[PDB]
Amino acid sequence: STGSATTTPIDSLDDAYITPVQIGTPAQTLNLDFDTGSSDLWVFSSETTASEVDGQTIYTPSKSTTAKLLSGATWSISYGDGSSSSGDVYTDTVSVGGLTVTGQAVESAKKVSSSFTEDSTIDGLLGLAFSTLNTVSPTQQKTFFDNAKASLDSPVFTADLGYHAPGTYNFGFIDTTAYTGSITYTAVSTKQGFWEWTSTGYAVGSGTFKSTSIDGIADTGTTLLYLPATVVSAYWAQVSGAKSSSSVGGYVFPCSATLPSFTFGVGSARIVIPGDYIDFGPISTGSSSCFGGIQSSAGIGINIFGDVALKAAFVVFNGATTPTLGFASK
Ligand SMILES: NCc1ccc(C(F)(F)F)cc1
Ligand SMILES: NCc1ccc(C(F)(F)F)cc1
Repeated sequence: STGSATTTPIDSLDDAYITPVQIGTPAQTLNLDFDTGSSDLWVFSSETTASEVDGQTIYTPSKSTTAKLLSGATWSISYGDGSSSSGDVYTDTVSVGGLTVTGQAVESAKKVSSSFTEDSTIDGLLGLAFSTLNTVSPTQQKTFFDNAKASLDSPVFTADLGYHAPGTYNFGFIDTTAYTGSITYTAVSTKQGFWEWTSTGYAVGSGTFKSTSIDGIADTGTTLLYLPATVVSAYWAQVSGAKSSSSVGGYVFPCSATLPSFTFGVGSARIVIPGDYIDFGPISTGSSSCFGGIQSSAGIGINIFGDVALKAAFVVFNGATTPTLGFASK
């Protein structure tokens, strides 16, 4: 079987993408953030503290005839930006774009951090990293992808994120009309639970390509591109008036500047990120300083190929027994 769902940016800056997901019987439709950097499916629910809910659609297990409480199970997660949530665990039927999984662990949030409460358009997260990172205790739970793998025509899903436009998550098949040229596959390390791979280098604008190994993770759940300080410094040195601002927390640049493109290597192939993709707009309303989409990973400890990079490509997440990542131009 296969599934296909449209994913839509939540705002004009492509800060995140939401995808409708049907949970329960009868279906309750929630808009979830598909996150290849985590492995928990958690949702705002009728059990969430009422003061921590501001406009989200909530999952109500008591209205689902297929929901079962997973006796004694709890979950607690903390994200790399400081966000967190926790609660109890149900099992229920979950469908994405026509692809149905029965008995999926649905983690019901009793408490959410402030950053989720303020994001009225995100009803939860759907983790698509490896199941070793799932936080359910005492019995670890499988991701939606892991549960669907058996029945999929092919054990893959693909991410086709749009620039200021809707995109597509496909499960079980590779749409050969969605990209140009060939797909270049590269090896994945699963030792930390992430879709971790090694980029073969980079170039700034029309500059020379610098062959150098950059280990990082493919993370649809992270907005920006986080790279080593040496790389990020070489990029922003080409932007007149750009500087690192401690008060803002990263590189900013004059909103009137035009940004160079950024190229990253995948094996022998090259993925080009247009300079417009790196503009994340004024740091405050009316400001003439704009926030950069390429930032240093020094404070984070891991390099992150977030949405800024992934939306420049067609990305195949190949969950075969030897997993690989595929990149193609589009
Ligand atoms: N998108 C989920 C996520 C969040 C944070 C991290 C970090 F910061 F720990 F690398 C990885 C993945
Ligand atoms: N990387 C996971 C993640 C995704 C979204 C959010 C936000 F924006 F909703 F707070 C935080 C963390």
